[PDB]
Amino acid sequence: SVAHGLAWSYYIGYLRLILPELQARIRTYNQHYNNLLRGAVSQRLYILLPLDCGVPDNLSMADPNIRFLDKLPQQTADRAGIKDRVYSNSIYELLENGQRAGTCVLEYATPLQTLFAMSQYSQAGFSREDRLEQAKLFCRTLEDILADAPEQNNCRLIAYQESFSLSQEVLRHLRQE
Amino acid sequence: SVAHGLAWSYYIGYLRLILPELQARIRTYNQHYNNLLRGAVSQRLYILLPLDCGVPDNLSMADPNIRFLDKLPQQTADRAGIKDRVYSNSIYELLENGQRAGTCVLEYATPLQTLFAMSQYSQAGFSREDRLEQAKLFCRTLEDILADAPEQNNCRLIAYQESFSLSQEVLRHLRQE
Ligand SMILES: Nc1nc(=O)c2ncn([C@@H]3O[C@@H]4COP(=O)(O)O[C@H]5[C@@H](O)[C@H](n6cnc7c(N)ncnc76)O[C@@H]5COP(=O)(O)O[C@@H]3[C@@H]4O)c2[nH]1
Repeated sequence: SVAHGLAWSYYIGYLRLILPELQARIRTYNQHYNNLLRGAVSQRLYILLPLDCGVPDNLSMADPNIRFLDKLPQQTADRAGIKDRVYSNSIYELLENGQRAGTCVLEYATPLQTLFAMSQYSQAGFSREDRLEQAKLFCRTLEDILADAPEQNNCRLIAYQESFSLSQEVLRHLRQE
Repeated sequence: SVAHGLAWSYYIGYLRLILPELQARIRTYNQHYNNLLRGAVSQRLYILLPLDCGVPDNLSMADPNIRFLDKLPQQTADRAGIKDRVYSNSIYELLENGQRAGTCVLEYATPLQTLFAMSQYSQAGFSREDRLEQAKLFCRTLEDILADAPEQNNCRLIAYQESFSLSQEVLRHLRQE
């Protein structure tokens, strides 16, 4: 299925490559680049999974209580003929009552953008019903993979359907640690 | 199908983003960073499509007459919550009789790595026969998409099955311009 390929590619070409190196990048940030006076960046990669596949490129567009703070040091690797391909991730603060309530590495699962665009291009032969069905199946397959992935406590999938506060959704997952 | 999703994601999340900006990056390279005395980098993105999905990360491993030269200036974009996600491409020289016969931006289609890894992981339920069939279907769907893609003369798909000279394969496509 469409979702089966996208979930395996998200693992093979991304999570399995960056998750083993993420803990070290966060520590390096927390000790060398973070503000001396502010809270540490939390430890896991938080992955947003809107089942409606609405993926703005700016998180502050989805919720103004999610605001960009800084970048981790980037990770590079030679990949499929590209020397020093760059993997970069962004740190966000999460506001509650106008005060910072959390700091974490946060991003949307980019394959949901593919599902959305496929539902929009007639040549893809892919309906909005297909989109919802495959979005769900993508999340479930990714869950399946990560349950047995040796690359373990390194990320958190935040699946949701849409008075909805995305920042409150992330905070609920954050505060479970 | 698996290949249908991977081909649409390769277009939507990569080719359609970098191909409109590639001509300008090559010109900037040719005028500012290229050796003053050497040939210009050719104009299109050459994409290698081994149907056996064997995708080494170092092209010099597939053919010693393909050797890394330099990187284009990188392209950055805000993407799905990642500030300044980096798109980078690498320039290769192509040797014939130990002399340089061409200079071009060259890389493997990374989704073929996903197909290969899926054939190797039992949890993917994906056979080596599936791999060949979907590799072919991935290439054909990508061909279909690009035939009508407004983002036109900007890349060249090099599909091949494996006394085979990869550098000679690329040169044949290069010299058709
Ligand atoms: N958040 C995030 N940051 C990343 O760096 C990243 N890289 C991949 N992904 C997703 O992982 C999966 C596997 O990536 P793969 O490289 O095999 O396919 C990629 C790859 O073949 C190509 N591509 C995209 N960006 C680049 C890039 N910088 N360099 C080379 N190829 C790229 O186009 C495909 C789809 O890209 P994305 O649509 O962004 O989603 C991918 C995909 O779902 C990423 N997701």
